[PDB]
Amino acid sequence: SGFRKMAFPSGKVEGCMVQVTCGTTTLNGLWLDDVVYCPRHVICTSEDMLNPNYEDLLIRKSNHNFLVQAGNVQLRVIGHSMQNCVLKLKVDTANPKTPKYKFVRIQPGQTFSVLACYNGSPSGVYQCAMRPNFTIKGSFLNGACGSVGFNIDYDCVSFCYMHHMELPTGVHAGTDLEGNFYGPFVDRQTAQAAGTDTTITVNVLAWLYAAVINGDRWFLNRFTTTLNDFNLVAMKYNYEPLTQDHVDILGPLSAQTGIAVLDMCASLKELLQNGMNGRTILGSALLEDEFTPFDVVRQCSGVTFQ
Amino acid sequence: SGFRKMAFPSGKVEGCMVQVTCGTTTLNGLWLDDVVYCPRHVICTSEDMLNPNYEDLLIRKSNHNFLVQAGNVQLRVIGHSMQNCVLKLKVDTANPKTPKYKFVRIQPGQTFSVLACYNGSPSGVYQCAMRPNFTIKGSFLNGACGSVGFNIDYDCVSFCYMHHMELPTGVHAGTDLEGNFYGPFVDRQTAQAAGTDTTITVNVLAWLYAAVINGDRWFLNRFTTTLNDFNLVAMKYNYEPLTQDHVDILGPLSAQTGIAVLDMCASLKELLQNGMNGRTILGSALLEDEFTPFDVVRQCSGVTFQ
Ligand SMILES: *[C@](O)(C(=O)N1CCC1)[C@H](C[C@@H]1CCNC1=O)NC(=O)[C@@H]1[C@@H]2[C@H](CN1C(=O)[C@@H](NC(=O)C(F)(F)F)C(C)(C)C)C2(C)C
Ligand SMILES: *[C@](O)(C(=O)N1CCC1)[C@H](C[C@@H]1CCNC1=O)NC(=O)[C@@H]1[C@@H]2[C@H](CN1C(=O)[C@@H](NC(=O)C(F)(F)F)C(C)(C)C)C2(C)C
Ligand SMILES: [Cl-]
Repeated sequence: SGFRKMAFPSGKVEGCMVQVTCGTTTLNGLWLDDVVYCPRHVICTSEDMLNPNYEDLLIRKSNHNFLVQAGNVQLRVIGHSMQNCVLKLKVDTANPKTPKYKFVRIQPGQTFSVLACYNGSPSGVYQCAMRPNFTIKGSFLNGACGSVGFNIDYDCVSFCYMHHMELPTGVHAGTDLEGNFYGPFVDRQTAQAAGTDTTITVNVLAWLYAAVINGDRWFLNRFTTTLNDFNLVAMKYNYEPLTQDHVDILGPLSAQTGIAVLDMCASLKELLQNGMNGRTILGSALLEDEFTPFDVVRQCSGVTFQ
Repeated sequence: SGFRKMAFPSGKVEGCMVQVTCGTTTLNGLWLDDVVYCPRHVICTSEDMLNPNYEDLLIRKSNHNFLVQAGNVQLRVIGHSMQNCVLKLKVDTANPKTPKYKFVRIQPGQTFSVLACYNGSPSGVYQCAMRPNFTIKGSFLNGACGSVGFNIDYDCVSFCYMHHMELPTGVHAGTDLEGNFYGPFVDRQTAQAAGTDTTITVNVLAWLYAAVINGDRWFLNRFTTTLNDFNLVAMKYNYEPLTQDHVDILGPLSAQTGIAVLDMCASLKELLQNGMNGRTILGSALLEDEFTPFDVVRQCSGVTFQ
């Protein structure tokens, strides 16, 4: 029993983290086989960043201008290119600790673990969601750029995020490992704001199933609703629409608990309209929307990774 | 910016996790040099556990009765002994991935990362506090016994917890790595309950400093209090007393923000007496007491580990 915000074990990713220095700019890189991936603004000075011509700044750089260190070992850069907002430094050594891996672009609503790094060294690991507005609620100081987010499937590390920037309200924005930004953000120091966020409804229902599984059942009412009459109430409280796909994804938790998805929707509708009257669910006084149906199953069934 | 419940990178501990089977009981072990440490109730059947004579059950076991696997490799047990509630299995292979390490018994109030494991395989990592009542608010299913909690200091893994049991209310109890229980718990299936818990005051103040650092300042009032007049109010709300030691430990955060500890105590006193009137601090609608002053500094200054 118990329910915690739980990250993936970080060991497979720790073995891939390096320090990339270009002039006076240092940040983190990801060393997979004989390539180091980092944010392309490693090639900027802190004033270049107002409006940089990246293609131009890169022209002016030789392989030796990039200092890549993996612990006390310097790796020799023998090639360099730009793929969207990500630099690729071909190095002369294949990473012996390269795990089995994939590059994935995740969808809004999906979670991942962030391995926060400074100077190519891991600081800590936490779990995040890709928000409907394509931000994450991260913890990153100056130096964390190039930190990555990932999922583990048994032996396979699925890289989905590389950290680039911090937006007003202290939320974070970055790229997939092909260097395309999540959401409309650009890698330049200008006025950018997150769209208004929404609550990830399917995730709140998954968390309510987690509460039932752990014995926290006070909020279950005796009613049902139609999908249509749920999504009208949801809309008022800035909850994203629940789709039939979402209902199908909640199938396992619904079957395990014997509570129909539309019955749980009836309980969430009452919580949204009446609030929690000072009660908690799984220790929390606010509805949680950063656990996916898969995250709930993993934690409440003990799925492991090699 | 941002503030997250952040675990230590788990890679150093992942390399030490093994599966220990004795008959029909499987759980996790910690492989350091040529010793595997596990909970001693690996030697019980699920009915032995009502009231086991451990010294007796162990007499009856030969080295070959313990099946230790590290991935697809079987490790040969060549010796076995009991140290309090922990088994030590001497194996014929020193763990090549043994990190630099220590066994520490932590104090109530201190945090650590748990690497939750099933069948010697890591499931996930999360951060916990040793509660004043010597429980942790963990996430553990059947199979998680032998999972460990740890701190990393740069290169050194400080092992402080090994998981044994689950108490009423879904909280967790276990031992240091010398096999002595935290709190009054015994490794037998009987009626045991956690003492009433208290809130870790020094940790709530550290979290309030984290909020100020991140720009969440609405709760700062214009008043001060004496330590004595704070600890009287604290007592009503089941907060532990704040000591001068606690005040000294909050020194760095106080200096960084320019808010005297006794001024922050004045702000916490008002929050306890008036509640939060539906406002949040760092995204939270309840006061958080599972971040130490050190945890706040680490996260808000970017301390890393090799
Ligand atoms: C990242 O570059 C880094 O860690 N570095 C060490 C040297 C470079 C850094 C991470 C940021 C800093 C504070 N917290 C973080 O996570 N990213 C940037 O500084 C980022 C680079 C410039 C401007 N960046 C920003 O993050 C800025 N944001 C914005 O302009 C905006 F969000 F408002 F749009 C600032 C610094 C204002 C937060 C570029 C985007 C190329
Ligand atoms: C642990 O043994 C384990 O993971 N195993 C796989 C085979 C053994 C297990 C972990 C528990 C189970 C549910 N969640 C957990 O974290 N620990 C025990 O089962 C533990 C063993 C017996 C009885 N144990 C208990 O945890 C029980 N608790 C209590 O009796 C008490 F807390 F109320 F006191 C139960 C099973 C009721 C939760 C011993 C303490 C030796
Ligand atoms: Cl909360």
